[PDB]
Amino acid sequence: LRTLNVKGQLLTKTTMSINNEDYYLFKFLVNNKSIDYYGTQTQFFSLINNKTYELVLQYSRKKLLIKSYEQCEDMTVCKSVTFQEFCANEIKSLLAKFLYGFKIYGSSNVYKLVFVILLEDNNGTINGVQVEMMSDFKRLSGAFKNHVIENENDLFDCMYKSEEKYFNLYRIKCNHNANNYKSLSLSSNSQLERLETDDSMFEYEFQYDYTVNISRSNKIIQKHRVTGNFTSERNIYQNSDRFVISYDTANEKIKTSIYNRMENAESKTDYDTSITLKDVTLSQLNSLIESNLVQVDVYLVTDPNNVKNNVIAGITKIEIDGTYEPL
DNA sequence: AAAAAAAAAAA
Repeated sequence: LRTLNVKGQLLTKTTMSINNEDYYLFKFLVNNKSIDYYGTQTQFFSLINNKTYELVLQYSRKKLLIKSYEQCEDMTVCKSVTFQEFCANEIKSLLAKFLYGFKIYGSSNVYKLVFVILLEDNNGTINGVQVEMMSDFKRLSGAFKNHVIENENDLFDCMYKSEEKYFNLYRIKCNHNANNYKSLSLSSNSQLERLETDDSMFEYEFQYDYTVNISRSNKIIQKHRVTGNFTSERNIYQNSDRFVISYDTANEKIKTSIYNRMENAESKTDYDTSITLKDVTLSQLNSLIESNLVQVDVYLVTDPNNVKNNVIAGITKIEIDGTYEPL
């Protein structure tokens, strides 16, 4: 059959079993595009992650296949980013400081990661800003280079031991919505590499101090270790339906809300059951905190000026076994 | 069929 000659960097290898047949597929980075190819078990085992290859491909059974490969060999990340590079929705490689990582409250699959980057005004000044990057479990598992994320506990463990550490963000997409909200996005070929600096880059720590979160409007995200009197009531108002929450961080009493809205494709019975399970699990949280059975972190969308529209972005339970439960 | 921030409610 006809053969295709390509060259590209491997990103991940996956095994999917469907209708009692196993398929080994490799995600390769060719010309800054993620292309999925098929292969055999020898391909699955011999090929290594994050390495370029010279591949020959045969088009068999309506599927591009890998026949032979040659292990070849081959980056620079921008230390900043401009407003216009966010406006154009460009694709960049940044140097960011990881801050927090949590599972969006009430979301089954999506996670949110908080970074500190250097934005640049048209005035030509670089300010360390706080940015949010949402993703799913699959992309987040396949994005951390040199880290094997199998289940959710591994993802949270990587998140917690990557906290306040520097990351090269390869081929991330700089979103910009209709309103002036700028976020980060994780594409198929996007990768996240942890530097393990050992504070080798410390003179720049002054630059990585934030006062504005550019993915939100005059709000930031802050992480609190609940040490005291957690409390959560539920209030169904005429329109809204929110958990009114108070708790006690080592510094401040905090008041907050978790707003509940029914999804379009969500039956009222399923929504009501899910919300009552959320309420039951929140009303048991203070009992677990007091008895030293869990340690709770709350990631909070706080307004630095007026604390009257606080919202809990996420909650994470660290259990005494070491397991992480994303409340 | 965008999605995601912002939303004290209720007189």
